[PDB]
Amino acid sequence: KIRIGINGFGRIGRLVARVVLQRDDVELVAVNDPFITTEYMTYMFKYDSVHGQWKHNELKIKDEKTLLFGEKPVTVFGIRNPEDIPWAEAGADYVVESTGVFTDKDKAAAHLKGGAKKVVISAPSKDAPMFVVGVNEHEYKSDLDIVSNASCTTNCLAPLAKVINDRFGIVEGLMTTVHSITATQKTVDGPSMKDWRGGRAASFNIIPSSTGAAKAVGKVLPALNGKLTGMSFRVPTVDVSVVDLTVRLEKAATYDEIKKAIKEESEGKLKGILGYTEDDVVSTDFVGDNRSSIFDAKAGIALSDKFVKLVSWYDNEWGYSSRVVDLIVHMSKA
Amino acid sequence: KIRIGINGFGRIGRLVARVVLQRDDVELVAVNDPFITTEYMTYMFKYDSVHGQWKHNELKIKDEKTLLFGEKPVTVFGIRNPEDIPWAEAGADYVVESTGVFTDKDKAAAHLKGGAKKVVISAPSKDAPMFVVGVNEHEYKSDLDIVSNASCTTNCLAPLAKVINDRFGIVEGLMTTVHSITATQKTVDGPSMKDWRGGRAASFNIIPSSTGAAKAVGKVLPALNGKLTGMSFRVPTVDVSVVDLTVRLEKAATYDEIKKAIKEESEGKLKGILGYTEDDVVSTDFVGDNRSSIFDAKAGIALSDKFVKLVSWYDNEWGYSSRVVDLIVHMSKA
Amino acid sequence: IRIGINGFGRIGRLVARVVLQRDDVELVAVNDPFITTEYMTYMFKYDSVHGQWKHNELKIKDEKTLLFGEKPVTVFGIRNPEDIPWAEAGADYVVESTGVFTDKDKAAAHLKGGAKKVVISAPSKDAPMFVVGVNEHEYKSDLDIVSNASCTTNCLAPLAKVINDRFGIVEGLMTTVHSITATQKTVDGPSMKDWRGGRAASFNIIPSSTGAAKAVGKVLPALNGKLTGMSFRVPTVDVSVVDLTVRLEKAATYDEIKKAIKEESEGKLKGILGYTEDDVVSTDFVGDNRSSIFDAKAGIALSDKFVKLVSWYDNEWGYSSRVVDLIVHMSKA
Amino acid sequence: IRIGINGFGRIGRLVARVVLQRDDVELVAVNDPFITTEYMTYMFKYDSVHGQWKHNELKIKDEKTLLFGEKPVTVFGIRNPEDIPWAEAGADYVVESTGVFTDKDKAAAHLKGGAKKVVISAPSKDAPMFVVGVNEHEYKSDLDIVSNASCTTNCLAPLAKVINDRFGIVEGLMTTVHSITATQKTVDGPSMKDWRGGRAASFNIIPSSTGAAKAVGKVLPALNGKLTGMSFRVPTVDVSVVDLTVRLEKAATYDEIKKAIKEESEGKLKGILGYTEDDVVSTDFVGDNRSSIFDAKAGIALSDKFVKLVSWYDNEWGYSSRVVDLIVHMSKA
Ligand SMILES: NC(=O)c1ccc[n+]([C@@H]2O[C@H](COP(=O)([O-])OP(=O)(O)OC[C@H]3O[C@@H](n4cnc5c(N)ncnc54)[C@H](O)[C@@H]3O)[C@@H](O)[C@H]2O)c1
Ligand SMILES: NC(=O)c1ccc[n+]([C@@H]2O[C@H](COP(=O)([O-])OP(=O)(O)OC[C@H]3O[C@@H](n4cnc5c(N)ncnc54)[C@H](O)[C@@H]3O)[C@@H](O)[C@H]2O)c1
Ligand SMILES: NC(=O)c1ccc[n+]([C@@H]2O[C@H](COP(=O)([O-])OP(=O)(O)OC[C@H]3O[C@@H](n4cnc5c(N)ncnc54)[C@H](O)[C@@H]3O)[C@@H](O)[C@H]2O)c1
Ligand SMILES: NC(=O)c1ccc[n+]([C@@H]2O[C@H](COP(=O)([O-])OP(=O)(O)OC[C@H]3O[C@@H](n4cnc5c(N)ncnc54)[C@H](O)[C@@H]3O)[C@@H](O)[C@H]2O)c1
Ligand SMILES: *SC[C@H](NC(=O)CC[C@@H](N)C(=O)O)C(=O)NCC(=O)O
Ligand SMILES: *SC[C@H](NC(=O)CC[C@@H](N)C(=O)O)C(=O)NCC(=O)O
Ligand SMILES: *SC[C@H](NC(=O)CC[C@@H](N)C(=O)O)C(=O)NCC(=O)O
Ligand SMILES: *SC[C@H](NC(=O)CC[C@@H](N)C(=O)O)C(=O)NCC(=O)O
Repeated sequence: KIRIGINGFGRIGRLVARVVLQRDDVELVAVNDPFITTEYMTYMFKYDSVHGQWKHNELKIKDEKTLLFGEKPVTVFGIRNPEDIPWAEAGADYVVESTGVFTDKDKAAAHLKGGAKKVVISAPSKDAPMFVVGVNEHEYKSDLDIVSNASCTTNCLAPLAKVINDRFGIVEGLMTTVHSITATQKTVDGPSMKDWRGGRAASFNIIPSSTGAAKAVGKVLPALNGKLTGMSFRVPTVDVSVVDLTVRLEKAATYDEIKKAIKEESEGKLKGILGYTEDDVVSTDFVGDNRSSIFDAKAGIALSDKFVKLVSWYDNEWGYSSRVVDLIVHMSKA
Repeated sequence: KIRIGINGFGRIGRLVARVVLQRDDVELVAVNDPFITTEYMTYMFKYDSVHGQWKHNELKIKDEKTLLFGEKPVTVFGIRNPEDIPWAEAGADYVVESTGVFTDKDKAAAHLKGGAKKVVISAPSKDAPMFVVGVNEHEYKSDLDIVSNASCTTNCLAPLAKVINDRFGIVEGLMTTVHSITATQKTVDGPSMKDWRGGRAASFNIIPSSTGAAKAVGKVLPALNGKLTGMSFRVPTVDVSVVDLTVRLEKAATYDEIKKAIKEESEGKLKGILGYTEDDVVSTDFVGDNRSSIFDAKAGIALSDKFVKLVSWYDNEWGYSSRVVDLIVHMSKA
Repeated sequence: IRIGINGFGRIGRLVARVVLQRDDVELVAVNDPFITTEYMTYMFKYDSVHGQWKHNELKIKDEKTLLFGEKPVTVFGIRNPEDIPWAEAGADYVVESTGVFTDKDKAAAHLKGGAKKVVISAPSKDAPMFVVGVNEHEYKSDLDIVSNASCTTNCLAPLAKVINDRFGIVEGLMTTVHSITATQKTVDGPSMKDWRGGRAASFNIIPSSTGAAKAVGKVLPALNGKLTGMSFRVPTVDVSVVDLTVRLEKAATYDEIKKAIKEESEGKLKGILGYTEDDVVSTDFVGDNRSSIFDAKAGIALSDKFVKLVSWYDNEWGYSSRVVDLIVHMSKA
Repeated sequence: IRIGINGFGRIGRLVARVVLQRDDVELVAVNDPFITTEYMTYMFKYDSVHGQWKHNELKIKDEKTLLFGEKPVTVFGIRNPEDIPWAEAGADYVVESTGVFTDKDKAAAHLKGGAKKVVISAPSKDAPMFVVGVNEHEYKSDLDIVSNASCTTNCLAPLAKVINDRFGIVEGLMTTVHSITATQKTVDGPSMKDWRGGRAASFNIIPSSTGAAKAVGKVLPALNGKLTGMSFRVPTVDVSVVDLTVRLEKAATYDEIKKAIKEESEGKLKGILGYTEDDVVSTDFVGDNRSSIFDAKAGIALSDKFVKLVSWYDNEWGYSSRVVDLIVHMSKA
C-alpha cells in the first residue's frame, strides 16, 4: 500500500530506509543517489559506524538497477536532477527528500513531475509546510502536494516546549543545542564559505553555529511563534544531541511539579514521542532511541518557580528518521 | 622577592609553574607531588599535549631533591600530607593548592604549619575566601591567612556578568557551560561514585554534570548573590570551554549596545581579563589565551532588548593559571 | 555452572553480560569494593559501547542482592580477595577481572574464599595460559588457578597457529593498533609505570607495550622466540587490530593464504577465527564476539615468503566471550 | 625567490606560513576559486593545529591583494590552472597544493600561466620525485615540473636510506599510523574511490592505502621492489608515525642501529632525520619541522637481522617545510 522511494542515500536516507524496512505498514520501492553505486549502496546500508550492522535482509541482483532487501525488490536511481527520475515507473507515492539541496517548497515540487504523489522534506524549509509529529501533524490536509518534517532540533524542542506552555505558558525562552557533528562539517580546517566556523576541524573543536530550531517551534506551533530563539554548539560526537532550553513561565510551578507534568504527558498524548527519565544518562544512552525527545529530569535546574532551565535529549539521526515515517503514515490516512 | 612553591604538579600546577617561570616578579621555589618523581617532573613539564613543548630552561640535578630551571633551582617534595612539607626550609611564602583534595578553609591551613605565609587554593572552596582577579581581588585584606582563586568557570562568568549587571542590571540568569574534559573523568566507563555520569567514557560522550560556578558569582559579587544558577556539559575536548549565559535585564539595551559596552570595558578596567572579539572563532582559537574571559559577539543572540543570551570563551587551564599568579601579586602588594 | 566476578570493570561487566545471556552457565556473585550494589545496576545497565541491556536486572535488598529475572547474585564490597566468601553464596568459578591480582599466588585468595577454580582476566607471570581454540585442550582439572591471556594474544594466536601450521613462520614482528582502556588518562597525568600512558589518551597516538607476541610461544611452543612486537594506542572507545609481519618457511601466494584462513574460518576455528573480504572498519566489530577476524583486503605481501596480515578483535567483547568459553571447557573435565 | 600557491588548503596555507616567515624566499600570489580573499585572511590567521599567527597579513583592496606587513600577494579565484597569470604578478615557482592536478601534463598548465617551475604538493604518476636530504641533488634545471612526494615518503626515505646504507635491507614491510586528512568524512558518506575512506573518520581505525613504500625505490633505486606497505588512519588532527619492519643484510644490534641513526641525525641528515630517546607522543611533534624523527625507545628487534623501527612525522608541517626547502634547492641551479 504505502510505496516509498528515497532521494539521497545519506545519513538520514539510509536510516529511514532501515526504519521502513522493518515495518509492515510501509514499504521501500526506490532509492536515488547519483553519487552511490548500487553495489556501494549495499555496503553503505549494511555497515554503520553509529547504529551497527543490519540484522535482516540485504543483497543486490541486477547488473546495476535492482537490490534485493530480503525478497522485496528496491529500485535504484543514479539521477542528478529530481524531475528526471521516473518516480512512478517504480511505484513511489512518497518520496523522501533526504538530499539537503532541494529544501524549498518549489524545489521539492520537482519530484511530482517524475510521477510522485507526495514528497516529504527531511530538513526544514523556507516555505514548504512544516509538521512535527505529535504536536501539529494533525493540521496536515490532503490537498498538500509537498510537506516538510522540520529539523531534528525542532522535533525535540516543540513537543517539550508545548507541555510547558500548555500547562504553565511560556513568556520568553532562549535555547542552546549542543549538537553532534554532521555531514556538512569537515574533518580538518577547510572551506565552508557560508558558515566560516563550520569549516574548522569538526572532531577537535567546539563550534558555535546557528540553528533556527526555535522560531520554527512557532511556524508549527503558532501559539509560541516569535517567542523563542537560540543558537547551537557543534561538538565532537558522532550522534545524539541535547537541547538546553531556558524559559520564564507566566504561571508559577515547582521543579517537581513540572517534572510530574512531563511524566504525565510522557504516558499520554505524547507517548513514544516525548519521553521521561530520571537516570544519570549520557550521550551514548540514546543511540537508537526512536523517540523525538526524552526529558532529562536530573540534568536541569530552576532559578525561580517561573524561570527554569530544562534539558532534553534526542538522537538527531535515528529518532528523526523514525518521525519522517510516522508522518508519512499520518498523511496516508488523513 | 615573591618565592613560590606548588602543591600538586597536575594540569594547573605545571601550567601555573610555566606562567611563573617566565615572569620576573614571581619565582619558583618548590614543588610537592607524592606521585611524581623528580626525573618524572621534568618529562611532565617539558612535554605537553595541549600547550606544547617548553621554549626556556629545564634540567634536573641532585639525585632526587633539586631541579634546575635555567639556573634557578627549584625544590621537589614527595610528601603525602600538607603539614609534613617544610615549606619554609625552601623559601615558600605562597603555596599553590593545586592538588584538589585539600580544598576547604581548614584543609589548606595545613600548609602554614610547614612554615608558609599564605596559600592560594586553585579550586573554589566551601569556606576559604574567594576572589576573581579584576572583579573583587580588591576586597582582599592582608590579615587573610588563606585564600581561594575560585574556578575557571567563575573566572569567566563573573567579569562578563559584572559589566552586564553594572550598566543594565541582571534580574535573573541561567547559565550553561559546555566544558572540556578534565583529570576527574575516565577514558572508558568506570566508577565515579560521587558523580555517576562522570564515570562514563569522557571522550565519546556528552556528559551532563554540575558546577556551582553561578551562585559563587555572588559569593564574590554579593550584588549578584542568589541571582544566577547553572549546569555544565562535559564534551570531548582536551582544553578550552565556553559559557552560555541567559539573563533578563531590568534596563533595556540592544545587542549592539551591549556589544559596544563590552568592547568599552574590554579596553578599560577589565583589559587583559575580559576580552572582546567579533570573529568566527572556535574552540582551538583560545588555547594559550591568558585572559579570564573573551566575549564572542557573533555567537550570542537576543530575544528581547531585556532578555539576551551571551557567549564567552575561556581556556580553563591556561587563563585560570594566569589568574592565580595575577592574584598572588595583588596580595604581595596589598 | 556457578560463576562469580571479581571487579565489575569493563571486562567484568561484559563477562557478566555473556553469562547472564547464555544458559549453560549462570552468575552467582559479584565483588567490587568501589561500586555499591545500586551502582552496579546503573553501570551494568548503561554502556557507552555495547548499549543498554535488553533483559532485566534490578536491586532487591539494601546492599546484598540483585535480581536478573528472579535469580540472586549476591554483592560483595570486599577490598582483598581471601575475604570473599565464594562458598557462602556457592560460586565455584571466579573471574579475576580486577587487574591487580595477576599473580598465581595473589589470585589463589579465591580458593580460600571457598572457590574451586579461578580464571585470570589477563596474562599472568606465573599462571598457565590458554587461548581457547588453540590450546584450551591442555587444561587439567588439578590446576586450581588459571589465565585466559590477553585480547591481543587471543587475536594473534589463532592467526599465528594457522599461518605456521600450513606454511611455517620463521620470524615475526607484530604491531597492534589498539583502543584506549581504563589504564589511560583523560589528560596528561601521572603514570609512572608507563610514562607515555599518562598522556591524554584521546588526542594522541601513544606507543605502548605488549607481551602478546612473546606470549604466543608460552601457549604455542612451536614458535617460542619467533615473534615479538609493540603497540599503538589510538583515540577509539573499543576494537583493535593486529598488524603481523611474517617470514614464511614455505612459499605461498596471498590468495592461497586467504583461502587457507577461509578454510580454518569455516572449519574447526569457526567462531574463533573469522574471515572477511569487506571494506571493514573498527566500528564494524563492536559486539563481534570472535577471537580474531581476518581483514583480507587490508593486508599485503612483499614476496611469497614475506607478508603482512591484518586481523581484528573487539578487546572487550570477544575476550570476555572467550573467558566463559574457557570456564565451560574446564567444567567438562 | 617568488612563490605562488595553488590551493589554500592545509598544505597550501602551511607552506604559506613557511615562506612568509623565512627570508630567502617570498610569497607573490595565491589562487583558490573556493575561497574569497577575505576568507583566506580568516583561514590563514586561524588554525586548529598550529595556532594563530604571530605576525600580520590583512586585506587591502576589494578582492585582489592582501598585505603581510606591506607586501602584495595577489589573489586569484580561477578554477583551472592554465588560466592563472603567474607571470602577470610575477610568480616564478608554483606550489600545486590542490591535490587534483598531480599529473605532469595537468600541472603543466602553470607554465602557460607564465611560471618557470612547478612543485607538486604530492606524489605523481609521471613527475620526477625528490625527497630533500636523500635525492634532492638529482634535480636538473631543465626539468620544468616536479613533485616532492608524500609526507609518508619523506619520513620513510631518510630512515630507509640510513638503514640500508649501513646494514642493507633485504625486504621491508611498512605500516603507518596516520592522522586524518581533508579527504576523509565527518560521518559515513560516499567515497567511491576509497570505500573505507567514507566512514566516520574520528570514530574509526580505518585501513587505507599507501604508495610511499613502493615510492622509496622511485627515488632510491637501490631498494626498488624491496619495500611495500599499508596505512591506518586514526582519529587525530595531525602527526603520524611509520612502523617499519626490516630484514637486514648485515647483522647489527639495536643499540648499534640507535647510534647509527644518531650519527646521521647529528651529521648530514640534520634537520631532516631527528633522533629521540624520550617517551614521546604524537602531540610532541605538532610543529616539528623535520622530515622524520626516530623513536628509539618505541621500536623493537626480534633478531640482529630482523627489527622494527618507529619514526615520527608531522604530515602537515614537516612536509611543507620540505616543499620550500626543495624550491630553494632548485633556485640554486
Ligand atoms: N544528519 C542528521 O542528523 C539530520 C537530521 C535531521 C535532518 N537532516 C537533514 O536532512 C538532509 C540530509 O541530511 P544527511 O545528514 O542525511 O546528509 P548526508 O550528507 O548524510 O546525505 C546526503 C546524501 O544525499 C546524496 N545526494 C547528494 N546530492 C544528491 C542529489 N542531487 N540527488 C539525490 N541524492 C543526492 C549524497 O550522496 C548523500 O548520500 C539535510 O537537509 C539535513 O539538514 C539531517
Ligand atoms: N584542570 C583544570 O582545567 C582546572 C582549572 C581550574 C581549577 N582547577 C582545580 O584545580 C585543582 C587541580 O586541578 P587539575 O586539573 O590540576 O587536577 P590534576 O589531576 O591535573 O592535578 C592533580 C595533581 O596533584 C597531584 N597530587 C595528588 N595528590 C596530591 C597530594 N596529596 N599532595 C600533593 N600533590 C598531589 C597529582 O599527582 C596530580 O599531578 C582541582 O581542584 C580543580 O578543580 C582545575
Ligand atoms: N579493557 C580491555 O579491553 C581488556 C581486555 C581484556 C583483558 N583486560 C584485562 O582485564 C583486567 C581488567 O580490565 P578492565 O578494562 O575491566 O579494567 P577496569 O578498570 O574497567 O576494571 C577493574 C575493576 O575492578 C575493580 N576492583 C579494583 N580492586 C578490586 C578488588 N580488590 N576487588 C574487587 N574488584 C576490584 C574496580 O572497581 C574496577 O571496576 C585488566 O587486567 C586488563 O588488563 C582488559
Ligand atoms: N594534508 C596532509 O597532511 C598532506 C601532507 C602532504 C601532502 N598532502 C597532499 O597535498 C595535497 C593537498 O592536501 P591538503 O591536505 O592541503 O588538501 P586540502 O583540501 O586541505 O587543500 C586543497 C585546497 O585546494 C583548493 N582547490 C581545489 N581546486 C582548486 C583549483 N582548481 N585551483 C586552486 N585551488 C583549488 C581547495 O579549495 C582546497 O583549499 C593533496 O594532494 C595531498 O595528498 C597532504
Ligand atoms: S539534526 C536536524 C538538522 N539541523 C541541523 O543539524 C542544524 C543544527 C544547527 N543548530 C547546528 O549547527 O548545530 C536539519 O533538519 N537540517 C536543517 C539545516 O540546518 O540545514
Ligand atoms: S575549570 C574550573 C574547575 N571547575 C570544573 O572543571 C568543574 C566544571 C563543572 N561545571 C563541569 O563538570 O563541567 C575548578 O576550579 N574545580 C572545582 C571543582 O569542580 O571541583
Ligand atoms: S586488552 C588485554 C589486556 N592487554 C593489554 O592491555 C595490552 C593491549 C596491548 N595491545 C597494548 O598495549 O595496547 C590484558 O588482558 N592485560 C594485560 C596485562 O597487563 O596483564
Ligand atoms: S600525507 C601525504 C599525502 N599522502 C597520503 O595522503 C598518504 C597518507 C598515507 N600514509 C595514508 O594513506 O594514510 C600526499 O602527498 N598525497 C598522496 C597522493 O594521493 O598523491
